[PDB]
Amino acid sequence: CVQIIGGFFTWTPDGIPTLSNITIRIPRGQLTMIVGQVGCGKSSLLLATLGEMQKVSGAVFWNSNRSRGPVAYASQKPWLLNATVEENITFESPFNKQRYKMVIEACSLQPDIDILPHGDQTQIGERGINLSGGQRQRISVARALYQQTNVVFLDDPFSALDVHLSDHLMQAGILELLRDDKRTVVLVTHKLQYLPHADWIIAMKDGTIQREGTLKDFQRSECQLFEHW
Ligand SMILES: Nc1ncnc2c1ncn2[C@@H]1O[C@H](COP(=O)(O)OP(=O)(O)OP(=O)(O)O)[C@@H](O)[C@H]1O
Repeated sequence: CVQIIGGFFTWTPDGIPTLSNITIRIPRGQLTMIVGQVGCGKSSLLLATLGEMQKVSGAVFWNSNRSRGPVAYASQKPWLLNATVEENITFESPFNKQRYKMVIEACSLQPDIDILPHGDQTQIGERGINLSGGQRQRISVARALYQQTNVVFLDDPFSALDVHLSDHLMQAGILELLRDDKRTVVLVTHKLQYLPHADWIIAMKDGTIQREGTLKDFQRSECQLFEHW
Protein backbone atom coordinates (compact mmCIF):
# COMPACT_ATOMS: atom_id res chain seq x y z
CA CYS A 1 0.00 0.00 0.00
CA VAL A 2 2.47 2.62 1.21
CA GLN A 3 5.39 3.50 -1.06
CA ILE A 4 8.00 6.15 -0.21
CA ILE A 5 11.29 6.54 -2.09
CA GLY A 6 12.65 10.07 -1.68
CA GLY A 7 11.27 10.39 1.84
CA PHE A 8 11.07 14.09 2.70
CA PHE A 9 8.95 15.46 5.55
CA THR A 10 8.99 19.17 6.37
CA TRP A 11 6.75 21.06 8.78
CA THR A 12 8.37 24.34 7.78
CA PRO A 13 6.91 25.14 4.32
CA ASP A 14 10.46 25.48 2.97
CA GLY A 15 13.64 23.79 4.14
CA ILE A 16 14.70 22.08 7.37
CA PRO A 17 13.21 18.61 6.74
CA THR A 18 12.24 16.86 9.97
CA LEU A 19 12.36 13.39 8.36
CA SER A 20 14.73 12.72 5.46
CA ASN A 21 16.03 9.72 3.49
CA ILE A 22 13.03 7.64 4.61
CA THR A 23 12.70 4.67 2.22
CA ILE A 24 10.04 2.34 3.63
CA ARG A 25 6.90 0.58 2.43
CA ILE A 26 3.84 -0.99 4.06
CA PRO A 27 2.48 -3.74 1.78
CA ARG A 28 -1.11 -4.87 2.15
CA GLY A 29 -2.10 -7.93 4.16
CA GLN A 30 0.07 -7.13 7.16
CA LEU A 31 0.18 -6.25 10.86
CA THR A 32 3.10 -3.85 11.30
CA MET A 33 4.63 -2.96 14.65
CA ILE A 34 6.57 0.31 14.92
CA VAL A 35 9.62 0.41 17.19
CA GLY A 36 11.75 3.45 17.96
CA GLN A 37 12.97 5.88 20.58
CA VAL A 38 11.13 8.95 21.90
CA GLY A 39 10.99 11.94 19.58
CA CYS A 40 12.82 10.26 16.68
CA GLY A 41 10.25 10.92 13.94
CA LYS A 42 7.60 8.27 14.58
CA SER A 43 4.29 10.13 14.34
CA SER A 44 5.80 12.29 11.59
CA LEU A 45 6.22 9.19 9.42
CA LEU A 46 2.57 8.24 9.97
CA LEU A 47 1.39 11.74 9.04
CA ALA A 48 3.69 11.84 5.99
CA THR A 49 2.32 8.51 4.76
CA LEU A 50 -1.13 10.05 5.30
CA GLY A 51 -0.21 13.02 3.10
CA GLU A 52 -0.66 15.69 5.78
CA MET A 53 2.88 17.10 5.39
CA GLN A 54 4.82 18.96 2.72
CA LYS A 55 5.74 16.30 0.14
CA VAL A 56 8.64 18.13 -1.48
CA SER A 57 11.36 15.62 -2.42
CA GLY A 58 9.87 12.15 -2.76
CA ALA A 59 7.27 9.91 -4.34
CA VAL A 60 4.06 8.57 -2.78
CA PHE A 61 2.43 5.69 -4.68
CA TRP A 62 -0.74 4.70 -2.82
CA ASN A 63 -3.03 1.89 -3.96
CA SER A 64 -5.11 -0.58 -1.95
CA ASN A 65 -6.12 -4.13 -2.83
CA ARG A 66 -1.83 6.97 -6.87
CA SER A 67 -5.33 6.90 -5.36
CA ARG A 68 -5.98 7.16 -1.62
CA GLY A 69 -8.47 5.02 0.27
CA PRO A 70 -10.31 5.89 3.48
CA VAL A 71 -7.51 4.82 5.81
CA ALA A 72 -8.46 4.53 9.47
CA TYR A 73 -6.32 6.47 11.93
CA ALA A 74 -6.09 7.67 15.53
CA SER A 75 -3.43 10.16 16.59
CA GLN A 76 -1.45 9.93 19.83
CA LYS A 77 -3.57 12.72 21.29
CA PRO A 78 -7.13 11.33 20.97
CA TRP A 79 -10.19 13.22 19.74
CA LEU A 80 -13.70 12.87 21.17
CA LEU A 81 -16.55 14.53 19.29
CA ASN A 82 -19.04 16.18 21.65
CA ALA A 83 -21.84 13.65 21.25
CA THR A 84 -23.04 10.36 22.69
CA VAL A 85 -20.64 7.45 23.12
CA GLU A 86 -22.45 5.40 20.46
CA GLU A 87 -22.14 8.26 17.97
CA ASN A 88 -18.55 8.95 19.05
CA ILE A 89 -17.59 5.36 18.16
CA THR A 90 -19.77 4.49 15.16
CA PHE A 91 -18.79 7.86 13.63
CA GLU A 92 -21.52 8.36 11.02
CA SER A 93 -21.49 4.72 9.88
CA PRO A 94 -24.25 2.09 9.89
CA PHE A 95 -24.80 0.41 13.25
CA ASN A 96 -24.59 -3.39 13.56
CA LYS A 97 -25.34 -5.22 16.80
CA GLN A 98 -22.89 -8.05 16.07
CA ARG A 99 -19.81 -5.91 15.42
CA TYR A 100 -20.65 -3.36 18.12
CA LYS A 101 -20.77 -6.11 20.75
CA MET A 102 -17.44 -7.49 19.50
CA VAL A 103 -15.78 -4.06 19.50
CA ILE A 104 -17.20 -3.01 22.88
CA GLU A 105 -15.98 -6.31 24.33
CA ALA A 106 -12.42 -6.10 23.01
CA CYS A 107 -12.16 -2.37 23.73
CA SER A 108 -13.61 -2.90 27.25
CA LEU A 109 -16.56 -0.53 26.92
CA GLN A 110 -19.00 -2.20 29.33
CA PRO A 111 -16.75 -1.54 32.37
CA ASP A 112 -16.11 1.94 30.94
CA ILE A 113 -19.80 2.76 30.43
CA ASP A 114 -20.37 1.56 34.01
CA ILE A 115 -18.20 4.48 35.18
CA LEU A 116 -20.69 6.74 33.40
CA PRO A 117 -24.28 7.58 34.45
CA HIS A 118 -25.68 6.83 30.98
CA GLY A 119 -22.90 5.02 29.13
CA ASP A 120 -23.94 4.72 25.49
CA GLN A 121 -26.02 7.91 25.75
CA THR A 122 -23.96 10.26 27.94
CA GLN A 123 -22.22 13.39 26.67
CA ILE A 124 -18.42 13.41 26.68
CA GLY A 125 -15.61 15.84 25.97
CA GLU A 126 -15.69 19.62 26.09
CA ARG A 127 -19.01 21.11 27.24
CA GLY A 128 -19.93 17.69 28.60
CA ILE A 129 -19.32 15.15 31.33
CA ASN A 130 -15.58 14.79 31.84
CA LEU A 131 -13.57 11.63 31.14
CA SER A 132 -10.20 10.09 32.00
CA GLY A 133 -7.09 9.49 29.93
CA GLY A 134 -7.53 5.73 29.71
CA GLN A 135 -11.20 6.01 28.74
CA ARG A 136 -10.50 8.54 25.98
CA GLN A 137 -7.61 6.51 24.57
CA ARG A 138 -9.73 3.34 24.46
CA ILE A 139 -12.69 5.16 22.90
CA SER A 140 -10.43 6.44 20.11
CA VAL A 141 -8.98 2.95 19.61
CA ALA A 142 -12.47 1.46 19.25
CA ARG A 143 -13.46 4.04 16.62
CA ALA A 144 -10.38 3.15 14.56
CA LEU A 145 -11.19 -0.58 14.72
CA TYR A 146 -14.94 -0.29 14.04
CA GLN A 147 -14.66 1.81 10.86
CA GLN A 148 -13.87 -1.13 8.51
CA THR A 149 -10.99 0.38 6.54
CA ASN A 150 -8.18 -1.05 4.43
CA VAL A 151 -5.79 -0.13 7.27
CA VAL A 152 -5.93 0.79 10.96
CA PHE A 153 -3.39 3.07 12.65
CA LEU A 154 -3.04 2.93 16.45
CA ASP A 155 -0.70 5.70 17.63
CA ASP A 156 0.48 4.38 21.01
CA PRO A 157 -2.70 2.96 22.60
CA PHE A 158 -0.61 0.73 24.89
CA SER A 159 1.44 3.60 26.32
CA ALA A 160 -1.74 5.40 27.42
CA LEU A 161 -2.69 2.70 29.95
CA ASP A 162 -0.03 1.74 32.49
CA VAL A 163 -2.02 -1.30 33.66
CA HIS A 164 -0.92 -4.59 32.12
CA LEU A 165 -4.48 -5.98 32.10
CA SER A 166 -5.76 -3.30 29.72
CA ASP A 167 -2.67 -3.66 27.53
CA HIS A 168 -3.06 -7.45 27.33
CA LEU A 169 -6.80 -7.22 26.68
CA MET A 170 -6.26 -4.64 23.93
CA GLN A 171 -3.49 -6.73 22.36
CA ALA A 172 -5.70 -9.84 22.30
CA GLY A 173 -8.58 -7.87 20.80
CA ILE A 174 -6.37 -6.38 18.09
CA LEU A 175 -5.11 -9.84 17.13
CA GLU A 176 -8.66 -11.23 17.01
CA LEU A 177 -9.98 -8.32 14.93
CA LEU A 178 -7.10 -8.52 12.44
CA ARG A 179 -7.41 -12.30 12.04
CA ASP A 180 -11.21 -12.39 11.71
CA ASP A 181 -11.52 -9.36 9.40
CA LYS A 182 -8.36 -9.50 7.21
CA ARG A 183 -7.46 -5.81 7.36
CA THR A 184 -4.01 -4.26 7.63
CA VAL A 185 -2.94 -2.46 10.81
CA VAL A 186 -0.03 -0.46 12.21
CA LEU A 187 0.68 0.14 15.91
CA VAL A 188 3.06 3.06 16.51
CA THR A 189 4.09 2.52 20.14
CA HIS A 190 6.99 1.32 22.30
CA LYS A 191 5.53 -2.03 23.45
CA LEU A 192 8.24 -4.45 22.32
CA GLN A 193 6.76 -7.49 24.11
CA TYR A 194 5.19 -8.65 20.82
CA LEU A 195 6.83 -6.67 17.99
CA PRO A 196 9.65 -9.17 17.18
CA HIS A 197 7.28 -12.18 17.32
CA ALA A 198 4.79 -11.96 14.44
CA ASP A 199 5.09 -8.38 13.18
CA TRP A 200 7.10 -6.82 10.35
CA ILE A 201 8.93 -4.09 12.23
CA ILE A 202 10.34 -0.99 10.53
CA ALA A 203 12.54 1.52 12.36
CA MET A 204 12.86 5.22 11.49
CA LYS A 205 15.35 6.24 14.19
CA ASP A 206 17.07 9.62 14.61
CA GLY A 207 15.20 11.20 11.72
CA THR A 208 15.95 8.51 9.14
CA ILE A 209 15.15 4.89 8.37
CA GLN A 210 17.37 2.20 9.89
CA ARG A 211 15.90 -0.99 8.41
CA GLU A 212 12.58 -1.62 6.63
CA GLY A 213 12.15 -5.39 6.55
CA THR A 214 10.49 -8.33 8.29
CA LEU A 215 11.03 -10.07 11.62
CA LYS A 216 13.95 -11.98 10.07
CA ASP A 217 16.06 -8.80 10.14
CA PHE A 218 15.48 -8.65 13.91
CA GLN A 219 18.02 -11.49 14.16
CA ARG A 220 20.56 -9.64 11.99
CA SER A 221 20.74 -6.15 13.54
CA GLU A 222 21.85 -6.68 17.19
CA CYS A 223 19.34 -4.17 18.54
CA GLN A 224 16.58 -6.18 20.29
CA LEU A 225 18.87 -7.14 23.19
CA PHE A 226 17.22 -4.56 25.45
CA GLU A 227 13.72 -5.52 24.28
CA HIS A 228 14.31 -9.13 25.37
CA TRP A 229 15.79 -8.08 28.74
N1 LIG B 1 2.54 18.48 14.44
C1 LIG B 1 3.81 18.88 14.50
N2 LIG B 1 4.08 20.20 14.38
C2 LIG B 1 5.35 20.61 14.44
N3 LIG B 1 6.46 19.88 14.61
C3 LIG B 1 6.16 18.58 14.73
C4 LIG B 1 4.90 18.01 14.69
N4 LIG B 1 4.98 16.63 14.85
C5 LIG B 1 6.27 16.41 14.98
N5 LIG B 1 7.04 17.54 14.92
C6 LIG B 1 8.49 17.62 15.03
O1 LIG B 1 9.05 16.41 14.53
C7 LIG B 1 9.69 15.68 15.60
C8 LIG B 1 9.38 14.21 15.47
O2 LIG B 1 8.49 13.81 16.53
P1 LIG B 1 7.94 12.34 16.63
O3 LIG B 1 7.14 11.98 15.44
O4 LIG B 1 9.12 11.40 16.92
O5 LIG B 1 7.05 12.37 17.95
P2 LIG B 1 6.45 11.31 18.97
O6 LIG B 1 7.48 10.34 19.42
O7 LIG B 1 5.21 10.70 18.32
O8 LIG B 1 5.96 12.24 20.16
P3 LIG B 1 5.66 12.17 21.73
O9 LIG B 1 6.91 12.37 22.51
O10 LIG B 1 4.60 13.25 21.97
O11 LIG B 1 5.02 10.79 21.93
C9 LIG B 1 9.20 16.33 16.89
O12 LIG B 1 10.18 16.22 17.92
C10 LIG B 1 9.00 17.79 16.46
O13 LIG B 1 10.23 18.52 16.47
